[PDB]
Amino acid sequence: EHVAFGSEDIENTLAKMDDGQLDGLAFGAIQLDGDGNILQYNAAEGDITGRDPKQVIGKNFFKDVAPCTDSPEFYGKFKEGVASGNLNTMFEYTFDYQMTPTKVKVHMKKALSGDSYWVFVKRV
Ligand SMILES: *C(=O)/C=C/c1ccc(O)cc1
Repeated sequence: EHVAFGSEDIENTLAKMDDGQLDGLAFGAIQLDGDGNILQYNAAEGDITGRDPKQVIGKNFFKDVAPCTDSPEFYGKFKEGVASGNLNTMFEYTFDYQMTPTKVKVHMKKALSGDSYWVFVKRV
C-alpha cells in the first residue's frame, strides 16, 4: 500500500483494512480500542519495536506492552481523545521498555470504525 505517514485522510484510506493490507504500509500501524487493547498491529511496527505482531493482539498497550507510553504525554493524550471522540496528535517519543531506546514520531488519530483509534509510528 502507498500511504504516506501523516496523510490528511489516512483514516479513510486505512478504514476497515484487514490485517494483511496493513502489513503493506511503510510505517508502523496499531489499532487500539478505547481502553487501549490492541486490535491490529502491522509488520512494520513489529520491525521497529521487536514485538511479534501475531502475539500482541488482545494485550493492553498501556498496561503491558508499552508501559513507557503510560504517561500524560502519550496515554494522557490518548484517553483525552477517547473521552471527546476526537483525536489527532503527532509528537516524537522514545520507546525504551525492554528494548534499545528507539526514537520515533507517533501520530494518533481516531479511526472511522467504532471504538477504534490508530497509533502510527515512524523512525526518527
Ligand atoms: C514503551 O514501553 C514502548 C513500548 C512499545 C511501543 C510500541 C510498540 O508497538 C510496542 C512497544
